Amino acid sequence: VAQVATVPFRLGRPEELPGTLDELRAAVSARAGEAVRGLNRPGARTDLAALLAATERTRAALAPVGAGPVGDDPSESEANRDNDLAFGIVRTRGPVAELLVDAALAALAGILEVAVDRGSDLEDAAWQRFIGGFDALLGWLADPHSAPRPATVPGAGPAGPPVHQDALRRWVRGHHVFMVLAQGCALATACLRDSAARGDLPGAEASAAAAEALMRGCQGALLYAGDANREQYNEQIRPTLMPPVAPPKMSGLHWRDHEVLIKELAGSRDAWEWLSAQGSERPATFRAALAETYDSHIGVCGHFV
Ligand code: HEC
Repeated sequence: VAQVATVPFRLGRPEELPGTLDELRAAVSARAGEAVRGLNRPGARTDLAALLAATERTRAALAPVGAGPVGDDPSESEANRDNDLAFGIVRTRGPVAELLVDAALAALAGILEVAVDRGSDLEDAAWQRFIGGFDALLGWLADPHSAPRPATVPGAGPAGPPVHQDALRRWVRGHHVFMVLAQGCALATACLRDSAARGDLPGAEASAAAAEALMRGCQGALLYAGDANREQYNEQIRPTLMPPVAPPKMSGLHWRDHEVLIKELAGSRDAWEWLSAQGSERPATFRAALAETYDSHIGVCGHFV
């Protein structure tokens, strides 16, 4: 795993994520705002290489917040740990939402490193959706009471000649993006539920806008991982004399960030209907995004056809 992605990939415990807009703003908006400003600095968006350099410069300029590994976590099953280990994930002590900002910037850099060198085979609209998911996450975290504004995403060159195990690199780095987006969407959905419960219609609307933008980013990430997985299957046609090692795979049951996201989404049904009744257009477009993300599990998740 260390030969295919920068690890440890440090992430907080998703069970600790804030659950209200005011709590989220207090926890992360300062640091997210710094991240957004770094990624939108003069020259950062001229081309993909500039965005990569801006991402690494932004990461370096941020105050470190981690306090080392969580270590012994009574809430973490062995199967949770195995799921994390398979992708080089280390659950890290510290402010969970600030660690999410760090993880988002690191996952972005991981994606851009490969794309700057080897291009991408993704359709330009999928590339825009995928990378745009980072702008949605960080822009929303910078000001959770407002919908986030989309930004320019430089295009990726056409895919170059295959290098050994590049598909595995994209597979693993893509899953690092999954974990960031799952936490982000869990945050947005929790804030939607809380705002609706408290009758905060503007807060529900902003949270729903974030949830949909993050859901579209997740769909783009699933397309990116599906492209990597298909290439992986082709590299697997060769029989090997050494024991054949399967690519790492997420469990579903034992992937904590996804479990937290799904539980939030389940409890949000009434908030989505209430937004509809209050004149929002977000429920209908979120429903479309949700359907597309679900269908795009096919060819990525081992528990789908
Ligand atoms: C395989 C492990 C994956 C990975 C790589 C992703 N998810 Fe997804 N997901 C998975 C399963 C087994 C299910 C269905 C569980 C069941 O059958 O009961 C889902 C479903 C979802 C849904 C729908 C939830 C709902 O309808 O309430 C969503 C929204 C979802 N998953 C999100 C999601 C995202 C955003 C992912 C990448 C960032 C992602 N999943 C990956 C299993 C898997």
